[PDB]
This record gives sequence, C-alpha cells and structure tokens, in this order.
Amino acid sequence: APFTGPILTVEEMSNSRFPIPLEKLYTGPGAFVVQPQNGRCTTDGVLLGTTQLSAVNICTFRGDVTGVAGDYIMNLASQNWNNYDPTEEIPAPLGTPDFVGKIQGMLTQTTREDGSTRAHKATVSTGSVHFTPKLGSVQYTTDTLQTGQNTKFTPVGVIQDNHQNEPGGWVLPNYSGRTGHNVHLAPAVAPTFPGEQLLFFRSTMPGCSGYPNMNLDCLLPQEWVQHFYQEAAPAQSDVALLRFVNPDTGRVLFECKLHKSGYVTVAHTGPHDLVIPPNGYFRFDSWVNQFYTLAPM
Repeated sequence: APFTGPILTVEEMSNSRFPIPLEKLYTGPGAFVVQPQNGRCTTDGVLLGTTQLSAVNICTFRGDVTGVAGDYIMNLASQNWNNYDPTEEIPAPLGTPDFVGKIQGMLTQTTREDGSTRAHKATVSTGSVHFTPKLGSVQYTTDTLQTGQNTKFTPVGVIQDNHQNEPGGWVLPNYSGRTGHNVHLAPAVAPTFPGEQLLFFRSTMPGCSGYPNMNLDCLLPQEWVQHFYQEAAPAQSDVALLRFVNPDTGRVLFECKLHKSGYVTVAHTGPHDLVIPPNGYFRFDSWVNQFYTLAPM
C-alpha cells in the first residue's frame, strides 16, 4: 500500500473543522494553543481527536430539546439518532466543534408520525459553560418546538458582538463544562524544525451577525482524512515529501512535508496567504528523515 495523497485541488476539497469547502493555503506563526480536534488523522489512517469521516456532520447536533419556560436545551443523541455514551474514550462526540465561538445555525424538528415539522434560528456558544457535549447536553439561544421529538441543529456560520473578537479559532472549548478538563485530546501541534511554519488549509466561515473573525484553519482537508482512513498506508518514515504540482504546465510549484502524525509544514517564515493555480493539487513523492531541509516557498 503505497502511500498517496488525494488528487484534489484545494477548491475540490472541504474544511475539516466546519462543513464548507476549502478556499486557500496559508502558512504562519508561535504564540498559539494549536490543537484543533477535528481534522486529525495519522497518515496511516488512525483517526484521533473528535475527527470522523463525514464533512457534512462536522458541527452538527442531534437529539431532543426541552424548552426552558419563557433558549432551549438539547439532550444529545448519537449522530445516528441513537443513544449517546459519555463513556467512549473521546474528548466529545465526534464532529463536535474544536474552538470557542458563537455558532449560529438552524434547529429543525419533525413532530413524529403526524407530519408537522418546524425550524427556528438558533445560536450556541461553545464558550457558554453550558456547552457540555461530553456530558451529553447543549443549549441554544433560539429565536422563539415540542419535547420528545428529534431536533437537529444544522450549522451555518459564526457571529460577533469590538471586532475580529471572537472565534476563538484556536480556543478549545470545555466539552465537560465545569465537571472537568477535556479528555483524550489530540496532540497540540507546532513546527519544530528551523524556520519552518505550519501549512494550514483555509476557508471562511459565513458571517451571520457582527464582525466575527471568520478565518478557519484546519491542518488536513477532510478528504485527506478520508483517504488515509481508507488506504491506511504504512508510514515508512516520520516525514513524507509532497510536491504541489500544476497539472497544466506540469511544473512543481512547491514542496511541503506531511508528518506521519498528521500535520503540514512549509519551509517559510512570516505571514503569507499562498497563491496557487486553481488546478493545483498535491502529490506524494517520498518519505524522509525529519532532518530533510526544504526548498523554500
């Protein structure tokens, strides 16, 4: 099982931390608590953190709701509408958000075998110490919805209330409110090697109110996560050499290294939103010692 990377342009891929396509590449610094929980999978196919395979289920919630008299609280159900098990060895239900911000979306429901259905705007602060997904409960500050009926929360974007103030992007939430620290987390990440920086995969979370910081950097495209999980190819070395080619010219644009552990680094310093040809895609060339110095970018 040869090791491989998917043949997909950044635009043909999807963000692994919010259900939306990728938009571009960006490498940068240093003073950051960097440990996204979704979009975490070893190059050999071992999913970690709260990462699951579907891009459409990232940041969604299913369950039941009980409205507080004159917000609403949701009793978490399994992604498949089944029972939720606080036991399983994960930081929280797979797909759960891995940063702090007020995610606004829609709550849809269907009043069982009768037919009626209904939906209302709703937001949910992953900062609200009542954001207890691990415990199996989460409350939304709706815009109003029976009890006993399957309520779904479909995510749509983030908001604000000062500027760029929010989203905490790299601010991990507390899956178990007061009750305790997050468990079974995914290793924090950061470029160790000299001068190298992390090569992220950017997208822009739809703003729905205020002046929120809409950037959303993930370390792996969802299909990459899907590919390694499928292929489950062995990591003949710590680092795998990748070349970003241009299908048209047939000329390498630049290189980067995919570390078996699951992240991407680029031999470059300082901020800079990469500029690539829309047809650009990544291609694995070979494994290398963690010492292989990279041709800059």
